[PDB]
Amino acid sequence: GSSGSSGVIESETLIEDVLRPLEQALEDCHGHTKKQVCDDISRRLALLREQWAGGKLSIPVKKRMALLVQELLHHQWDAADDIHRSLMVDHVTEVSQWMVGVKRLIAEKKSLSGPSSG
Repeated sequence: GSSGSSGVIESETLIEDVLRPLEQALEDCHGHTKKQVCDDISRRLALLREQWAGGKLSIPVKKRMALLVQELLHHQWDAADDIHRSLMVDHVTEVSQWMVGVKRLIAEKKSLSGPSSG
């Protein structure tokens, strides 16, 4: 068998910690990607933050995000999508309403690096 059974209820990660990067990317795109495409993403960000700060996001929905972020930082886009996928599995709706934006960001940020498309 396996029987997962895992829980964690502690203070960790910060909105400005998951946004710092997510935001650092935008600016990058802002000066690369179309103003429309970038505008779209940004718009999504505003939500992410709102939903994040607001508290509409789950604790395990943040700890998971940071992951994708941490990766995007190391350029581990492959990972970003990975974690992003895991989130799209359960917390698909949660991430939704903005996720779409990130989904794009990743690709974008990735492209910037050099390679594009998985």
